Amino acid sequence: ASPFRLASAGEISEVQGILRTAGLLGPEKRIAYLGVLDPARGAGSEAEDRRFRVFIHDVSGARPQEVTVSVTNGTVISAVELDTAATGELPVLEEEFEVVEQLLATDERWLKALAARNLDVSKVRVAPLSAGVFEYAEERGRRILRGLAFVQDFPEDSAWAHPVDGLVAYVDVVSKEVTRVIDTGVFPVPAEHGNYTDPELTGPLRTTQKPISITQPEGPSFTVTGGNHIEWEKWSLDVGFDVREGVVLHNIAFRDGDRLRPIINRASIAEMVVPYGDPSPIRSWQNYFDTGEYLVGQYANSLELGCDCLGDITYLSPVISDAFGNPREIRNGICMHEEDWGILAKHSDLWSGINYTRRNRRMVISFFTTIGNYDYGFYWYLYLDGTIEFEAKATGVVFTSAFPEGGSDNISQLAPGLGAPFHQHIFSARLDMAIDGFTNRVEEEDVVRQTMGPGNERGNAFSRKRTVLTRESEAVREADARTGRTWIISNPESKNRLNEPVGYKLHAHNQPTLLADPGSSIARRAAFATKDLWVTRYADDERYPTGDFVNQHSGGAGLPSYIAQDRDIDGQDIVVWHTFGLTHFPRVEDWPIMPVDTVGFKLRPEGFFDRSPVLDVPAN
Amino acid sequence: ASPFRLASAGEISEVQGILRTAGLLGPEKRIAYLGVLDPARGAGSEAEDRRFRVFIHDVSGARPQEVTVSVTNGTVISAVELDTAATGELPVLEEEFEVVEQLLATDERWLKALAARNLDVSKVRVAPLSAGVFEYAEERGRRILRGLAFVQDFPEDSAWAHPVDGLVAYVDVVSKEVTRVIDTGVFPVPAEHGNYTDPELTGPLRTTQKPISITQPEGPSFTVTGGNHIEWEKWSLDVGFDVREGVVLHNIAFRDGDRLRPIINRASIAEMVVPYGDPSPIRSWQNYFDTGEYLVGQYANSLELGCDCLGDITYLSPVISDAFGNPREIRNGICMHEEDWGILAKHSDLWSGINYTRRNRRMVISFFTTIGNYDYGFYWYLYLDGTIEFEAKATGVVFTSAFPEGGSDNISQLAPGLGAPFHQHIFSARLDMAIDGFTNRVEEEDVVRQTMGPGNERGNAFSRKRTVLTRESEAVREADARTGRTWIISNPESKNRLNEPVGYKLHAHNQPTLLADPGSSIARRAAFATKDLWVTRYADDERYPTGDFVNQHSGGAGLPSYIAQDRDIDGQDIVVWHTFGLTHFPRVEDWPIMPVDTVGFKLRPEGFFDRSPVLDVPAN
Ligand code: R9A
Ligand code: R9A
Ligand SMILES: [Cu+2]
Ligand SMILES: [Cu+2]
Ligand code: NA
Ligand code: NA
Repeated sequence: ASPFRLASAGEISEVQGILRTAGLLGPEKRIAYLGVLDPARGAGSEAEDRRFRVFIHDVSGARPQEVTVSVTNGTVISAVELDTAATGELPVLEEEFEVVEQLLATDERWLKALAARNLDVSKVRVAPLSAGVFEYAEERGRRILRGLAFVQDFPEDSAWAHPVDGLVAYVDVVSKEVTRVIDTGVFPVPAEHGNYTDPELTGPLRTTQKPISITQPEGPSFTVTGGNHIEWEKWSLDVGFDVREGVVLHNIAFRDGDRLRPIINRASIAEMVVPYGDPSPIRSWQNYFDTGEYLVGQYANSLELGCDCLGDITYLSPVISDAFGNPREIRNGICMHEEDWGILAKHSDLWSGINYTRRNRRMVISFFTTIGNYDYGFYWYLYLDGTIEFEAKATGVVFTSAFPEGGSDNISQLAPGLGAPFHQHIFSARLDMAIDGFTNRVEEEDVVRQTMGPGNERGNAFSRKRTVLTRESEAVREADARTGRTWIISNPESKNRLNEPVGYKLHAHNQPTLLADPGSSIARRAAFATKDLWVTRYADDERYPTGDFVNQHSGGAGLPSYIAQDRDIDGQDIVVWHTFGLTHFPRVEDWPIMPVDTVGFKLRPEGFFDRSPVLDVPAN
Repeated sequence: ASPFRLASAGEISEVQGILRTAGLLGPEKRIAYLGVLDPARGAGSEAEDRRFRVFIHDVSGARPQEVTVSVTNGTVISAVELDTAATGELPVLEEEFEVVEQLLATDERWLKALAARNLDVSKVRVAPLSAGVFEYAEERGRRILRGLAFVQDFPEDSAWAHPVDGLVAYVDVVSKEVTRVIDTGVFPVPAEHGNYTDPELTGPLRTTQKPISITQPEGPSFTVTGGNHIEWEKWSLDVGFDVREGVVLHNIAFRDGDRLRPIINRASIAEMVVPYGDPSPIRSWQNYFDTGEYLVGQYANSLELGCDCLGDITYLSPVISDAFGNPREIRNGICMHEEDWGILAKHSDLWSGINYTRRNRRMVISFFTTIGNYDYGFYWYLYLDGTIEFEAKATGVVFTSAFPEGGSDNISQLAPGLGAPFHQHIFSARLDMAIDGFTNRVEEEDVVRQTMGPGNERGNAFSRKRTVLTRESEAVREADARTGRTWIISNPESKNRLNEPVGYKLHAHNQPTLLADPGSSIARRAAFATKDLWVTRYADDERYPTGDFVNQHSGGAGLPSYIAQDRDIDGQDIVVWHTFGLTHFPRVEDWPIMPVDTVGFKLRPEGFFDRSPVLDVPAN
């Protein structure tokens, strides 16, 4: 009966039914996004109203609509026609992916370009890539994808080994017209294959790995009820799933004695962007908002046992809508398991004679998605000691180009003639905080060095300072690793036994933020990515740091517009938005398939508890 | 037959025998340090000469000696009398620990101080703490320990809950005299117990944790030969152990096809210091060089199976000397196991139809040591993909004080009246590099932002720059997290298939370095801790960043003196010294026993290999 339960197949077909009955889902309509809305604040008292939000595209060229449906009541709550030139195009549709290659294959300009390179059109794959917003005035209000070409020598060949540089095309996927074909000159198409299952390249497979077996003879220590409610080692939460954000955690709380204490109301990765740093006009427009433009949840992998997820795994199989409003299950799309995490606490005391050791564990909730060449794992971790962590695991195949004769300041060489343009992968975690409830505030904490002198005659003292962020105008913050900067979210009305406000401290990795010039299109479209930490006052319509419609949408929406309201955040219902990412200068070791690299953040209790919360963990 | 084999009990008793025969180890002599020396450069050609270095203390007050013995040849190579006022006192002896409490228990000043606080002397434990170098001229050339008092209410009580603030004593442990007793005034001795095995404090232990079983039905994938030579998944190394440094890795190399390629010649934690940031005269002298002053290897725990180390564990049991030169085994003092490390690489390709997933693993080599209240785990990790990592796990019981009425800028409150002074734990990793051999150099790599303009019209380009550190005077470097600063160690004479020098990139955590005023005693004694990265030219006598004798030793030795030589490091046999640490403002959650916190660093291949080194890893 939980209002935070996953969407069921039945609910999706019912949204379809309601939209049809209302005249909003005829044969020319396509669902570009569909997801359940979270309950309103204070809704617990009233009965359930399961509401769904839908973006409806029209293949005949009519204006799309944003629609909210009550599936409980069988009604349309609201429907509004969108002006996409103003507020943004709808997310890329799965069905549009094939269209770029298909249209290009009979375009005379494209064919001339392929013929100049002696490339068989039947062997040329075209990546359907988001277009962004640049200088092409004809694209405003049109659904455009840009195409970069890669040669596939045979059906099982990795096309990424054979980029066709110097060539890019722009296509209108609604009118089905090729708008531009740009050919800046021929580059050699790299010839070596990148087939990482071919014995010629791998050599003989290792026979040296002996089995590791991880089992739980009594089953897992967590329970799942109501489909998605998890209880594990004092933690309580609901695991949601949304086609845009992927796995979303709701109602993260910790049972401290007899009281269920909220910590985070909602945690998600609300955006991720991959800006490229190659100034070639073939790629200088490239910025993939995997979450906002493509919808990472839609491409979640079905995860195989003993392969993607090892141990005693409990799976969830979230349901999403296809383009027509029919439910589609992502079988085994979410993994849940607990795992050992080494030593938790240890002391061998000389005076008491007591030797004490306890083991740590973490609950893991994850999914893996594939967006073209990229594959990303999204992992949430809950630890015995109250720590909450996120980790992103980046792998897949690097996006390639030619490697220029004479080298490049913006591209690395992977193989003979084969380049990998420099890029970043930058995430935004949206943390709707509820430290002991909704009345929260954020302080920035810096280490403070002290001068040798009176009060500090030996020059050993050091301290720290905390600055409360009182209003949104003061809440756009940068990292300072040198001063050990962190941010504490506390509840000023909830004190621990030592009369101090309870809190959690956010520890960032302090990786570089968005590198692009601040006057670039990407600095405006991904403004969030220019600063490490933002704090807003909660509002129901402030969901994504880039706004609701990212595809081909200029600046104007998202975090910079939210904070202009300059609202009170000092003891209020607030949301922390943390930017973190990887800056990738690809190495030869990343080719032909990339070993995982990671980035993330964590939050640790900071006077939240009255003493260690793991004193009751048993030995051995 | 390996010259890198662990010291045997037989070798230690033979050093004892040689020293005795030579007249250097009579009844008043005590061994304060004993360890095997590494083979000289180019020694492989010649037959083994196992040499041991020994620091010999004299309990009658005679000058100590530094002695080198050839155990192979049964000879004393060299013996030199030390002037400790100049070059430093010998490491603290285990036998001196009890002496501080014992002497103080019949000192009238100490007894007066305890009586003023109504404390039974039989219940007062005294910590034997390193003294450092301050303003007390009488201490120069004398072996001093300082004592801080903690009340133990009964034999099994945790004394750390009951610090006796406002009181400190200084003791000469050779002449066995109390030099000073300082009483700045009474503070309340905190009364709450910190007994983390007492059911009153823990409450009922959890019954919710179900077993996790980790087994290897065919045994481990690594082999051990010659006692300490490890071969695992293309890696090759020797696991050494030294009473000062603890676990030391030698000859880390990777088998790439048919060639065994060196990476690191020697890896160790060559120092660790814990500076305290409380300006109270009771603690303002407190800086524990756990490695240099106490010898972390000497206090390595015997690690219990399924408790400290989980899985299919192979143990080593290193042998050290006691104070008289008799061998003592640390049973199960080193853990070795491999463990699963999630996904290694993954891609689901739309064009080829090939779905590919591979699992990662790491080899773990660790030990755990206890120094008073502190317990530290030292972990070395080798990954399938060529990554090398170190991690330190800090736990134990926090060092306590009174919490002042009216608060403190330098102490946090843990419990009523109970304080925890702010401090850091700072490590120095000494990495004697051998990237494809000994001809190495280091570059500092920064991300480079680019301005929108000609050549970069869209303002998206970014790049990087590398600066070769050519001489030691230019090789003292600081972190810059904002610019993504790393350091690459390469071999300029060994190129990969793309004609680029092979390399490894060091990724630091960029935590704060030493906070103390640069004119303090600790900034001089722990000068290494003020900068993130140092590079020296290799020399056999440059072992520790603080020199050979740290105890009561001023500046004058260590890294600052080594780099003054301004030697060539551009394509030479070099050593990287990386400073990294934790800055600890204790939280209520750290009490009464601290959950593990971590810090470390890693090195990843950077064009070392000609493509991914894990293409030959099998499925499932
Ligand atoms: C942003 N960037 C840089 C980017 C760069 C490049 C691309 C891009 O776009 C985003 C892509 C989203 C993630 C990536 C796409 C998201 C998933 C959508 C999906 C699918 C898609 C595309 C396919 C395909 C598929 N299949 Ru498949 N197959 C073949 C050829 C092309 N298939 C589909 C339709 C018709 C025929 C087939 C077919 C025929 C024989 C063998 C395999 N297939 N298929 C069918 C049945 C069972 C299993 C499969 C299967 C299994 C693995 C791979 C392909 N197919 C399943 C699901 C973005
Ligand atoms: C730098 N800082 C901040 C610092 C702060 C505070 C202290 C300090 O100093 C560094 C300490 C080094 C690590 C810390 C010290 C390094 C280890 C040296 C060791 C031992 C040491 C001190 C003991 C003791 C010991 N024992 Ru234990 N015992 C009792 C009382 C005090 N013992 C030793 C001698 C005589 C009698 C006993 C005895 C009697 C009954 C029960 C237990 N003991 N002992 C004996 C046999 C078997 C097992 C034990 C045993 C097991 C656990 C704890 C104690 N004993 C074993 C090893 C440094
Ligand atoms: Cu990347
Ligand atoms: Cu600490
Ligand atoms: Na909130
Ligand atoms: Na070297």
